Amino acid sequence: STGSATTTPIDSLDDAYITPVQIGTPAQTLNLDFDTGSSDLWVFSSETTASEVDGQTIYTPSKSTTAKLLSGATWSISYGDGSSSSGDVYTDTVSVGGLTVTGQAVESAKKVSSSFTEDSTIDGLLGLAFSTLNTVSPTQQKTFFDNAKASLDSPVFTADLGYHAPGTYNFGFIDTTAYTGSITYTAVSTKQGFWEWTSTGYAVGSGTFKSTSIDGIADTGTTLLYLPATVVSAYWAQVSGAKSSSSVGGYVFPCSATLPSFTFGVGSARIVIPGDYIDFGPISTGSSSCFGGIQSSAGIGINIFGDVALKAAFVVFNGATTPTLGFASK
Repeated sequence: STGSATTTPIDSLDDAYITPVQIGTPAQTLNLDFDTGSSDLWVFSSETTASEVDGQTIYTPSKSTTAKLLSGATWSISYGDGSSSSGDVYTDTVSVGGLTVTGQAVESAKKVSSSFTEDSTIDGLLGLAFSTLNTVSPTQQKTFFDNAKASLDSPVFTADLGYHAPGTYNFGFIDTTAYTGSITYTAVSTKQGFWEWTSTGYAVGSGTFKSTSIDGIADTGTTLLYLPATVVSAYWAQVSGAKSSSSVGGYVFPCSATLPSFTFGVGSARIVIPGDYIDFGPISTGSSSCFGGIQSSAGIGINIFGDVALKAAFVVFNGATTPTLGFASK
């Protein structure tokens, strides 16, 4: 089998991407944030504290003839941005782009933190990291990809995120029309549960490439590119007036600037992030200070190849017995 679904930016800045997902019988369609940095499929639901729901579409398990309470199971997750959610668990039929998994764990939120409530466009998350990170207790549950894998024509999914435009998540096949050149594959460590790999270096604009190993994760659920402070300083030093602002929480730059590109290495190959992809707009409405799309990872503990980096590439998440990542230009 295969599936193919369009993923759409939630706003004009590409702050996140939403993909329609069918849950239950008859189908209830929710727009989920596909997140290769986590491993829980959780949704706003008829069980979510009413004051914490503000415009999201909810899953109502009592209206699904295929929903079954997973007795005794609870979940609770905290993300790197400080947001969180928790609740109980159903199994139900879940379809993405024509690919169907029966018995998928659908984690129903009883509580969500304010940032989820405040984002009316995101009805939940669909985790695509390794199932070892799944938070369901006392019986850990498998991701949608893990459940689908055996049925897929090839044990892969691909992320093709758009810049200020829709893109595609495919399951089970590699669309050879969706990228240019060849796909360069690189090793993955699953030891932390992430699609963790090592970039071979970087360049800023037209500058010379610096060969240096940068371990980090391919994370579709993180908006920005988080890299070591040395790398990030080298980038922003090329932008007149750019500075790290403790009050804002990162590098800012004059909105009047034209940003240089940023290149990262994948083996001997190179992925070029155009400068415009690094502009996240005014820090507050009407400000002429703009927020940078490349930020330091120093306070995180891991480097994160988030959407800013991934949307410059066609990315293969290869879930074969030994997983690997592939990157192609597009």
